[PDB]
Amino acid sequence: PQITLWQRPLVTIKIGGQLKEALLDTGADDTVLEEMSLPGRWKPKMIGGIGGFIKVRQYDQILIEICGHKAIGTVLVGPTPVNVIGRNLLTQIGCTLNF
Amino acid sequence: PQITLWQRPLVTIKIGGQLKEALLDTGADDTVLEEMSLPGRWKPKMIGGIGGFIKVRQYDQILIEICGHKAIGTVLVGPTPVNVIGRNLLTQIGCTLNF
Ligand SMILES: Nc1ccc(S(=O)(=O)N(Cc2ccccc2)[C@H]2CNC[C@@H]2N(Cc2ccccc2)S(=O)(=O)c2ccc(N)cc2)cc1
Ligand SMILES: [Cl-]
Repeated sequence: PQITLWQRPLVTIKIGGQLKEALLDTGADDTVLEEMSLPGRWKPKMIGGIGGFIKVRQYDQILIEICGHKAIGTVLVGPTPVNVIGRNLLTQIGCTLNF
Repeated sequence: PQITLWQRPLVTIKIGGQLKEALLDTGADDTVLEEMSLPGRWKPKMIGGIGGFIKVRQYDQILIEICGHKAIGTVLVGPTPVNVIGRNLLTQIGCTLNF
């Protein structure tokens, strides 16, 4: 698909058996989602932007489906105001910026 | 161009006759640049980042070149972690996401 930026590029994802909406975000180094349970080990991390930093839990090697694409990656889980798909997983689906 | 996401999509921009590095950010609705001088009057704007909402200065109809492409639009100025080119100007340069 070619996705326009007239509007936020929102997509549906499946993770931990759950369907969530998330923003395809080239400015995000990492994928970050609102509070949820994920299997496996995790470690704490801090991520920041305008407004400051939040604490998240870093889960590695998590399977996600994004637009029919199956991908594997790191997911940060915490009190974020917006679910985003970051570069770590956009690369895995072959996503590029084009102009 | 076609820009992959293994590394941050940083490009060169020109504004006020100066070259700066900025991040192409499909998660940012709006372009926000580091503190700088711009002509004209500005208006208040609130923008929401991961740590919360902050006040920034809004300048409209500003000339800005992004990776060689000419744009004229709204440029926000404030304590952003990095210069980000948001959807308002990525649309102007004809940028899309593709996979
Ligand atoms: N590692 C890492 C660091 C930060 C984040 S993020 O701040 O949540 N995040 C997602 C987001 C926030 C708010 C609204 C919509 C999307 C970043 C990335 N896309 C926009 C946002 N930001 C730009 C950024 C932040 C840190 C490093 C490099 C760039 S931001 O400063 O919150 C921001 C928000 C809105 C606008 N107009 C401009 C900027 C995610 C992963
Ligand atoms: Cl590639």
